[PDB]
Amino acid sequence: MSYDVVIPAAGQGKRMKAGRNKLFIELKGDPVIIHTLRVFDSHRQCDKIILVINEQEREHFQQLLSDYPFQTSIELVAGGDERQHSVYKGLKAVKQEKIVLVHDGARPFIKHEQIDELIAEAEQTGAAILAVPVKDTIKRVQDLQVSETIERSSLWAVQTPQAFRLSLLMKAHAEAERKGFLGTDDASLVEQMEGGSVRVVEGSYTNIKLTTPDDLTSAEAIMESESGNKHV
Amino acid sequence: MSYDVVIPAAGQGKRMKAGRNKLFIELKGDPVIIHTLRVFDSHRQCDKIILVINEQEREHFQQLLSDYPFQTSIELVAGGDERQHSVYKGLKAVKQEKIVLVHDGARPFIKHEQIDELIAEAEQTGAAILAVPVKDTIKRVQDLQVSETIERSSLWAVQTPQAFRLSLLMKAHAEAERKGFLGTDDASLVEQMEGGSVRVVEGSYTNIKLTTPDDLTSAEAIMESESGNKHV
Repeated sequence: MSYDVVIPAAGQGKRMKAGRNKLFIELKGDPVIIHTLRVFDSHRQCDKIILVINEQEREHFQQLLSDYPFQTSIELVAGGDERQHSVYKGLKAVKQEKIVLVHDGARPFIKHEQIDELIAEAEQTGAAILAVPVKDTIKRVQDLQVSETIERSSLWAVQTPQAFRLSLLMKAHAEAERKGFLGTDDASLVEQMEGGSVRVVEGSYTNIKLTTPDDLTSAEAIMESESGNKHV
Repeated sequence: MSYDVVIPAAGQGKRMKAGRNKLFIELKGDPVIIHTLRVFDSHRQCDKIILVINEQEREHFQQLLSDYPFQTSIELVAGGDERQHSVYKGLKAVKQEKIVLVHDGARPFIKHEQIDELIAEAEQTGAAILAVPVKDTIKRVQDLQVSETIERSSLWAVQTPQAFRLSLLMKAHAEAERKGFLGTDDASLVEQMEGGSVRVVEGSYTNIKLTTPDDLTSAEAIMESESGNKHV
């Protein structure tokens, strides 16, 4: 069906002084967050965007959003420094049982076709995530000494959005909060529940999270190239 | 101090028809492999480059190497299709006990400083690899269903070069081959030996492996940017 999207500003790279959020860095003249918002704004099935921010940057986000036209409702919600608490505070803003997406503010390259595929999986089974196969060797390391190599065959690097039935994800967040469980992503909270199962939709290697100057460099090139002929 | 480097052509992108190897793709006008070779050619401590190729591409690599002048000995060794066995064939070409590096031909962005740190660690303790911390959530997946989230805190994504005392790496490759053990990197073969141990040198996120057209897009941007200013 249609969905609400919760976009945390938290957990999107290192914490910057108020007003110098990494989400405000311009990419081809527009802040990273504007790029990301546009994807959901232009998507027919997105009913509402819930942008969860630090209260000390409310004036900045308000000003920024007043400078661009949107055709989708955007709610600014004050959240914590922790991505997980912020996401849960956003979820609490969702007004009815529906499919909800949680999407990193610093992932502007998500495509509508991946969003539709996700939503279809989540309707069906309750929880779906975008991910890509791991290509590098992964090791666990303690004080720069290798402990083990993680068997690679079935490893996937997880992205966002992540799509869920609202009630299922609210429950996951409630239980994790009660237990003091911190997960790195939303799916991990659902995986900790008794019933919990999470489906995977394969995404694109260009759905990068922008947290460093080097990521911005790659981002500029992805945008420049998206215009054109695509090599396979 | 001084070293030989073994560069497998194998495992550096999907199989292409003879003569159309992914290593031959021009990046800013020069094949990817030429960029990689230049790093070692220009590094004072590199004694020899052992380039392990498919025999069906001998003529192309010969022609490539006639077209570019180098100030470092380069030996073409016919290897197999598998990276691990190819690397072992190259190691068998190293003439005496010394530090040896094994480096992906599709990783052109390695810097001399990082090579120097690797060598120093390998001289010290036997085995060292370049790696960077994992930033994404990593999950194991079966039939597109999540099985588990891999605990993230100590996970590193491994790159090359990987540096070793020759004797140690040869023993590791011999032991692995003797029992049919297949590892995804060289370090994994040392880790599989009784009492084998591997140290990590933290690298750079720009040391990407170029296997797809999207990778080439990123590579162009890294090259364009590395003449310039850089944010921390």
